[PDB]
This record gives sequence, C-alpha cells and structure tokens, in this order.
Amino acid sequence: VQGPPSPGYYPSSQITSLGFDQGYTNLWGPQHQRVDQGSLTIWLDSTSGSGFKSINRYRSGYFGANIKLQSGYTAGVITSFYLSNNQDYPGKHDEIDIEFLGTIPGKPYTLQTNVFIEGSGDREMRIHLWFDPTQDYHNYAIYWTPSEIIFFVDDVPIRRYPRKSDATFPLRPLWVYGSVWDASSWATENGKYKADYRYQPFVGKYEDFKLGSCTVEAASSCNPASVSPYGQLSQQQVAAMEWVQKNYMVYNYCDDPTRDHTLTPEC
Repeated sequence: VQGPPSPGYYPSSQITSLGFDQGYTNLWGPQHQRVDQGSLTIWLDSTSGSGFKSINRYRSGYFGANIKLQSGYTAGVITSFYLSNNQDYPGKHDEIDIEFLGTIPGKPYTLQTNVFIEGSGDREMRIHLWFDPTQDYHNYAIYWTPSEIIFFVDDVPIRRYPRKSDATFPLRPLWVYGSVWDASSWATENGKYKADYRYQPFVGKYEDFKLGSCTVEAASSCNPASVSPYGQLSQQQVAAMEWVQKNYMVYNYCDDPTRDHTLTPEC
C-alpha cells in the first residue's frame, strides 16, 4: 500500500515541534497521563480514561500533533484530537473533531471528522487510512480560520469545510483538547464491537505538537500559518484530497439518504 499523490506543500514542516507542557495541561485522569521529554502518553482502562486541554483559548490557527495508536483489539475506544468550547457553552457548543475509531483484528481504524455548531453535529465524514496508524507516529492537523476548516493527515488535506453561512460555521473561540475514552455504544461498526477490557490499557501517544495559531487576545496582525503556496488550496492539494475521498472515504453525511439535509444546509 498506493499512497496519495504528493500535495506539493507541507504545512507541518513550517511550524516548530513543541513539547506537551509548552501548550497543554492535563484536564482529567492525571493518573493515566505521563510526559517523557515532551512526548505524551495517555490511556484508558476499566477505571478511567484521560484528557488534556490547551493552556490558551484561540480565535484561529493551525493545530497539529504526531499521534500513534494502539495495535490489537481496540473496539469501542476513541483516541481524539479536537477543538471545542463545550466547557464554555455546555450543551450549546461548537467543536471540530478528529476521532480515531478503534477496531478489531482484520479491520482498519476509522478516522472520523466532525463539526458541531451550537450543540448539533451530525456532520461526520469517515475515512480509512493508507498506512497502519499503530506502526509509527503520523501527523494530524486541524486548520481553522473564519473562512474555512481543513483537516490534514501527513500534510494531505482529507476534508475542507468552507464557511457557507454564519449559522453553519464555527465563529467563536475554541480550546484544543485530546482524549482516550470509551465510546462502546457507537465507535466500532456502529456499536457491534464494544470495549474489551481484557486488552486494556488502551494507550494514545502524542508528540511534536504544532501550534501556528492566534489566541483570542493576540495582536490583531496574528493570522494562521500558510497552509498552501497560495491563499487557497493549490490544485495539487485539491487533487490529493480528491484521491483520498475517492479511494478511502467510507461515510459522508451529505451523501446519506437517511439524513435530513435541511438540518445541514452547508451540504
């Protein structure tokens, strides 16, 4: 295993790799978190998962990490990296998600991306990957400006969510989070395979954090990082994103005939 065509531009290579403590602290389950020379390990077992949160609240930016997932049986468990304001607006929040959905032997991990606006999501896109995300660290990133969201895997854009209306786009400040947790009811084949704690702990590893971003109170000149040679995805970037969605996309909410698309007019 064919990988995508080169995107011709490498946003992750233009931003300094950071240790955990330069951007983040633990939020819950500190007993299931360790940091070794900037590299983070968090884990889930029968008693608790763990999650971390950025020190700052942001208005925009480029947010990335190198992440490595657990091999073997991992059904029902989600390893995550996301932007959210759920703690500022409980129940009525915005979120931008990367979620790895655990799996069973013989079947690949699923990477889900999602967007919540004022408390409602249902904006899922799911892909499988062109590499084994348990064998080494791979780069995952969320780019977020007032005009668009772009998700990147190893600097390949896998999805773009443009601003079609204010009501369907995240315009309020977000913090960065990451977690490992039990989503047995839905994560793996819509809940068919659930967490099996015989295989515990379920470990998530994160390092070389990337922040090319703008805090809420940052000087007004602050804007995110270039994500393309131009002011917009290049045709080479677009072609790579197209290949991913052609060859690896397994769900797109816009294409689901069971979904009421009026509830999501950005489609």
